[PDB]
This record gives sequence, C-alpha cells and structure tokens, in this order.
Amino acid sequence: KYACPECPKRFLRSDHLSKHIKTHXNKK
Ligand SMILES: [Zn+2]
Repeated sequence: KYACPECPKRFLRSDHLSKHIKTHXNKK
C-alpha cells in the first residue's frame, strides 16, 4: 500500500499514492 510500485517515487501516503498510481494509471 505504502511507496510506489513501478516508479522510484516513494513517499508515505498510500491513498496520495493511490491517486500517484491512478498517475501510474489516465493520460491525455
Ligand atoms: Zn510511481
């Protein structure tokens, strides 16, 4: 839950990381 799973961006907020990975996840 904590820290990034695919990119060296590791903080301490799992749910900042949820919507970080919801970055890992929509692009326009
Ligand atoms: Zn990341």
